[PDB]
Amino acid sequence: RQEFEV
Amino acid sequence: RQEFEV
Amino acid sequence: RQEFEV
Amino acid sequence: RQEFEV
Amino acid sequence: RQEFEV
Amino acid sequence: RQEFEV
Repeated sequence: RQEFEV
Repeated sequence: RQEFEV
Repeated sequence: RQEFEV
Repeated sequence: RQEFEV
Repeated sequence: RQEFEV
Repeated sequence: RQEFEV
């Protein structure tokens, strides 16, 4: 899965 | 912390 | 995973 | 401390 | 990992 | 102390 976070 | 996974 | 932090 | 991983 | 600090 | 690692 693709994921992004800060 | 920033992170990214494809 | 790619990650960045300060 | 700043860090980066690809 | 790449890192920098003062 | 300043430090750097690649």
